Amino acid sequence: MDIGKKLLEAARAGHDDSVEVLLKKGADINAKDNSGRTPLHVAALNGHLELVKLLLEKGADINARDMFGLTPLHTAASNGHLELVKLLLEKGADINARDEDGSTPLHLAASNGHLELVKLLLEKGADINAEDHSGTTPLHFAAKNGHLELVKLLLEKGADINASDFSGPTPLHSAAENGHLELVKLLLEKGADINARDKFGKTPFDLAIDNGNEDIAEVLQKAARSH
Amino acid sequence: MSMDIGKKLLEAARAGHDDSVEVLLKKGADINAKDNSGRTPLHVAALNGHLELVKLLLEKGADINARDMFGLTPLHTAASNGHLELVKLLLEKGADINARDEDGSTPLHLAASNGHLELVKLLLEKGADINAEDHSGTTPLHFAAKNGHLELVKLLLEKGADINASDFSGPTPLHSAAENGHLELVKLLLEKGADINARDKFGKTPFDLAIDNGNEDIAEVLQKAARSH
Repeated sequence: MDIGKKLLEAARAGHDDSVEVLLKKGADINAKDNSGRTPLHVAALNGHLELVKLLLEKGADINARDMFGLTPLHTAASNGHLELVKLLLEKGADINARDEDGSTPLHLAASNGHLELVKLLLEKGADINAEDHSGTTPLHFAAKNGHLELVKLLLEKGADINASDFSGPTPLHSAAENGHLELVKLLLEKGADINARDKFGKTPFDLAIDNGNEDIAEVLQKAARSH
Repeated sequence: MSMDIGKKLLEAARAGHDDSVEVLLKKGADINAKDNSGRTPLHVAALNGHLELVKLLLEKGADINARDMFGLTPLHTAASNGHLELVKLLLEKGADINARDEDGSTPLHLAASNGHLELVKLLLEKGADINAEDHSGTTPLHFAAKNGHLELVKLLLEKGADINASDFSGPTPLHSAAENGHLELVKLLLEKGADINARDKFGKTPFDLAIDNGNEDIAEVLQKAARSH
């Protein structure tokens, strides 16, 4: 009889009484379903605050990751559960945790227009200009999804209004990528930007590595250290 | 038997047979006849570096700025193929030095891509835009660096090429707001100083995205912002 599965279902449907019973029967409090979600994840999802208090006190992992790298805090913030987010932060949740796509809880809360929840996150030290793996910030999602007041807040709190993620490759990118060593040295001496990011957010150094250009990568690495 | 004389003129010009070209022109072949790719005798002659044949074509009134199917001018193809004396002649007879083909490439783009140093020197001397962007936002320096032409890159940098040229960017919040028809958000972003000239990954402005999505009110607001300046 799979009691971990029963624990997960009870946690999701918010049956505190069944959760108590199953945990007493030795159910794994950090049992993971097929998507890697723990009882804490699914309880956080449906805003079951008291159940989350019980799970945390009984040893649930606050920073557990599902297969997408989402923490319970991600899910609570995404679904606009303010008090639940307060609780998670008080119990040691990582406010700048990033999922598989590089999204922070602030990203998700901004995307869904949860104004007060965003206020709380910023108060508790959320990075307002955090970029996901696509180089996009919470302000991008708030503007894209038409959350006007939320955009006002982000701008008031110092979000970059012209945040534009990455750029196209610079000449140093091209030279590094195509293994032109002497060209790379010339570009560096003439002041090319070693920190430039191409359309995937990559530096000339990353591209040198991707293409197996050991000598170029060393020269670029040396440049990085000098600064 | 049958043989179109314009096609004979094109074949002769491509193979560099000045004597056949002279005869065909006297017999009334169209000096600006185009092949199936839109190339004129001037194009195909510039391609194979037939200088005297290009001189004859020009003196007999060839269209120096004719365009092939790719929007390439004779100057484009002479520059790309590194025919320096031929490029001199074309420029002297009025070729547009900053002409752009279908992809937004200028003659300097193509000469730089192939590392034709003295040819690039000449183009710059005659006023080529060293920081010209093609439709991808790419500059001549990009192509020289990418294709590994060291001395060309040295020259371009000497002549003021932007060493950190990076074309376009990802979309700004103003882009997203305009693309998704959020008018009040657009108005707010503008008053708070959003950049109306910002270009997204395809080089488009927020105004372009507004038109693309049929958001007229937003496009009008962005237009008023642009005109304001």
